[PDB]
Amino acid sequence: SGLYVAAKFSESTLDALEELQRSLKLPNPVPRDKLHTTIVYSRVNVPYKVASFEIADKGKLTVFETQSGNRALVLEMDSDYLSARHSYAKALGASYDYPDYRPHITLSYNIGVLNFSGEYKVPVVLDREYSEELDLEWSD
Ligand SMILES: Nc1nc2c(ncn2[C@@H]2O[C@H](CO)[C@@H](O[P@@](=O)(S)OC[C@H]3O[C@@H](n4cnc5c(N)ncnc54)[C@H](O)[C@@H]3OP(=O)(O)S)[C@H]2O)c(=O)[nH]1
Repeated sequence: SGLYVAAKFSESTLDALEELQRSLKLPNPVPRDKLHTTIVYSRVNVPYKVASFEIADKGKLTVFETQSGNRALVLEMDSDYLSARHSYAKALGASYDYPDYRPHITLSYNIGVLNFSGEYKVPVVLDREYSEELDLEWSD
Protein backbone atom coordinates (compact mmCIF):
# COMPACT_ATOMS: atom_id res chain seq x y z
CA SER A 1 0.00 0.00 0.00
CA GLY A 2 1.00 3.58 -0.29
CA LEU A 3 3.75 4.94 -2.45
CA TYR A 4 7.47 5.53 -1.98
CA VAL A 5 9.55 7.31 -4.61
CA ALA A 6 13.26 8.06 -4.43
CA ALA A 7 16.08 9.02 -6.72
CA LYS A 8 19.30 7.12 -7.27
CA PHE A 9 22.57 8.77 -8.23
CA SER A 10 25.28 8.71 -10.88
CA GLU A 11 28.56 6.95 -10.25
CA SER A 12 30.48 10.18 -9.69
CA THR A 13 27.86 11.35 -7.20
CA LEU A 14 28.08 8.06 -5.36
CA ASP A 15 31.86 8.34 -5.19
CA ALA A 16 31.57 11.81 -3.70
CA LEU A 17 29.04 10.71 -1.15
CA GLU A 18 31.22 7.81 -0.09
CA GLU A 19 34.19 10.14 0.22
CA LEU A 20 32.06 12.33 2.46
CA GLN A 21 31.14 9.37 4.66
CA ARG A 22 34.79 8.35 4.94
CA SER A 23 35.91 11.92 5.72
CA LEU A 24 33.50 12.08 8.59
CA LYS A 25 34.48 8.61 9.87
CA LEU A 26 30.79 7.99 10.05
CA PRO A 27 29.44 4.98 11.97
CA ASN A 28 27.00 2.73 10.20
CA PRO A 29 27.45 4.37 6.81
CA VAL A 30 24.62 3.82 4.34
CA PRO A 31 26.06 1.32 1.80
CA ARG A 32 26.61 2.53 -1.77
CA ASP A 33 23.66 0.53 -3.09
CA LYS A 34 21.32 2.12 -0.62
CA LEU A 35 22.25 5.82 -1.10
CA HIS A 36 19.18 7.72 -2.33
CA THR A 37 16.96 10.73 -1.79
CA THR A 38 13.28 10.39 -1.03
CA ILE A 39 10.77 12.28 -3.20
CA VAL A 40 7.49 10.68 -2.03
CA TYR A 41 6.55 9.10 1.28
CA SER A 42 2.83 8.59 0.98
CA ARG A 43 0.33 6.37 2.76
CA VAL A 44 -1.92 6.52 -0.31
CA ASN A 45 -0.92 5.36 -3.82
CA VAL A 46 -1.13 7.56 -6.89
CA PRO A 47 0.00 6.96 -10.50
CA TYR A 48 3.29 8.77 -10.20
CA LYS A 49 5.30 8.55 -13.41
CA VAL A 50 8.99 8.08 -12.69
CA ALA A 51 11.70 10.03 -14.48
CA SER A 52 21.08 13.93 -16.61
CA PHE A 53 20.46 16.85 -14.33
CA GLU A 54 22.52 17.98 -11.57
CA ILE A 55 19.72 18.49 -9.09
CA ALA A 56 21.78 19.98 -6.28
CA ASP A 57 25.35 21.16 -5.87
CA LYS A 58 25.75 21.54 -2.11
CA GLY A 59 24.19 20.68 1.20
CA LYS A 60 24.45 21.01 4.96
CA LEU A 61 24.71 18.29 7.57
CA THR A 62 21.52 17.83 9.60
CA VAL A 63 20.63 15.20 12.23
CA PHE A 64 17.13 13.74 12.00
CA GLU A 65 15.76 11.14 14.40
CA THR A 66 14.42 7.92 12.93
CA GLN A 67 11.30 5.99 13.80
CA SER A 68 13.35 3.66 15.91
CA GLY A 69 14.81 6.54 17.93
CA ASN A 70 18.31 6.43 16.40
CA ARG A 71 20.04 9.56 15.18
CA ALA A 72 20.57 9.78 11.39
CA LEU A 73 23.01 12.10 9.72
CA VAL A 74 21.76 13.56 6.42
CA LEU A 75 23.03 15.92 3.75
CA GLU A 76 20.15 18.39 3.42
CA MET A 77 19.82 20.12 0.07
CA ASP A 78 17.92 22.85 -1.67
CA SER A 79 16.75 21.25 -4.89
CA ASP A 80 14.22 22.87 -7.16
CA TYR A 81 13.96 19.59 -9.08
CA LEU A 82 13.22 17.40 -6.09
CA SER A 83 10.78 19.91 -4.60
CA ALA A 84 8.87 20.11 -7.89
CA ARG A 85 8.72 16.30 -8.18
CA HIS A 86 7.39 16.15 -4.61
CA SER A 87 4.78 18.74 -5.50
CA TYR A 88 3.78 16.74 -8.64
CA ALA A 89 3.08 13.75 -6.39
CA LYS A 90 1.12 15.99 -4.05
CA ALA A 91 -0.93 17.32 -6.95
CA LEU A 92 -1.81 13.71 -7.89
CA GLY A 93 -2.95 13.20 -4.30
CA ALA A 94 -0.01 11.82 -2.44
CA SER A 95 0.32 12.47 1.30
CA TYR A 96 3.58 13.34 3.11
CA ASP A 97 4.57 12.77 6.68
CA TYR A 98 6.33 16.12 7.48
CA PRO A 99 5.08 19.73 7.28
CA ASP A 100 7.99 20.65 5.00
CA TYR A 101 9.67 18.65 2.28
CA ARG A 102 13.37 18.99 3.05
CA PRO A 103 15.23 16.97 0.42
CA HIS A 104 18.13 15.05 1.87
CA ILE A 105 20.54 12.17 1.39
CA THR A 106 20.88 10.06 4.54
CA LEU A 107 24.52 9.26 5.15
CA SER A 108 23.99 7.06 8.24
CA TYR A 109 20.76 5.99 9.98
CA ASN A 110 22.55 5.50 13.31
CA ILE A 111 25.32 7.81 14.45
CA GLY A 112 25.16 6.96 18.14
CA VAL A 113 26.28 9.82 20.32
CA LEU A 114 28.38 11.65 17.74
CA ASN A 115 27.77 15.15 16.48
CA PHE A 116 28.47 16.60 13.06
CA SER A 117 28.22 19.92 11.30
CA GLY A 118 29.34 21.19 7.94
CA GLU A 119 28.57 22.60 4.54
CA TYR A 120 29.67 20.60 1.53
CA LYS A 121 29.86 21.08 -2.22
CA VAL A 122 28.73 17.83 -3.81
CA PRO A 123 27.48 17.58 -7.43
CA VAL A 124 24.28 15.55 -7.09
CA VAL A 125 23.36 13.96 -10.41
CA LEU A 126 20.32 11.71 -10.63
CA ASP A 127 20.54 8.45 -12.47
CA ARG A 128 16.87 7.44 -12.17
CA GLU A 129 13.80 7.69 -9.99
CA TYR A 130 12.11 4.54 -8.76
CA SER A 131 8.76 3.89 -7.18
CA GLU A 132 7.42 1.06 -5.05
CA GLU A 133 5.05 0.49 -2.13
CA LEU A 134 5.56 2.37 1.13
CA ASP A 135 7.69 0.21 3.44
CA LEU A 136 7.32 1.70 6.91
CA GLU A 137 10.01 -0.76 8.11
CA TRP A 138 12.57 0.01 5.40
CA SER A 139 16.17 -0.09 6.53
CA ASP A 140 19.53 0.07 4.83
N1 LIG B 1 12.41 16.27 11.74
C1 LIG B 1 12.41 15.77 10.45
N2 LIG B 1 12.76 14.51 10.16
C2 LIG B 1 12.68 14.19 8.80
C3 LIG B 1 12.29 15.07 7.81
N3 LIG B 1 12.30 14.41 6.67
C4 LIG B 1 12.66 13.19 6.91
N4 LIG B 1 12.92 13.04 8.26
C5 LIG B 1 13.43 11.83 8.79
O1 LIG B 1 14.69 11.63 8.55
C6 LIG B 1 14.97 10.12 8.83
C7 LIG B 1 16.32 9.77 8.40
O2 LIG B 1 16.30 9.72 6.96
C8 LIG B 1 13.78 9.58 8.71
O3 LIG B 1 13.55 8.42 9.54
P1 LIG B 1 12.70 7.13 9.15
O4 LIG B 1 12.82 6.19 10.32
S1 LIG B 1 10.77 7.50 8.63
O5 LIG B 1 13.54 6.59 7.91
C9 LIG B 1 12.98 5.64 7.03
C10 LIG B 1 13.47 5.77 5.62
O6 LIG B 1 13.39 4.69 4.86
C11 LIG B 1 13.67 5.16 3.47
N5 LIG B 1 13.02 4.23 2.57
C12 LIG B 1 13.60 3.57 1.52
N6 LIG B 1 12.66 2.92 0.84
C13 LIG B 1 11.45 3.14 1.47
C14 LIG B 1 10.15 2.69 1.24
N7 LIG B 1 9.84 1.86 0.14
N8 LIG B 1 9.18 3.16 2.00
C15 LIG B 1 9.42 3.95 3.01
N9 LIG B 1 10.65 4.39 3.34
C16 LIG B 1 11.67 4.00 2.54
C17 LIG B 1 13.68 6.49 3.47
O7 LIG B 1 14.88 7.04 3.02
C18 LIG B 1 13.35 7.01 4.79
O8 LIG B 1 13.82 8.22 5.29
P2 LIG B 1 13.62 9.65 4.56
O9 LIG B 1 14.21 10.60 5.59
O10 LIG B 1 14.36 9.61 3.28
S2 LIG B 1 11.65 9.94 4.20
C19 LIG B 1 12.66 10.58 8.75
O11 LIG B 1 11.64 10.39 9.60
C20 LIG B 1 11.88 16.41 8.14
O12 LIG B 1 11.44 17.28 7.42
N10 LIG B 1 12.03 16.69 9.47
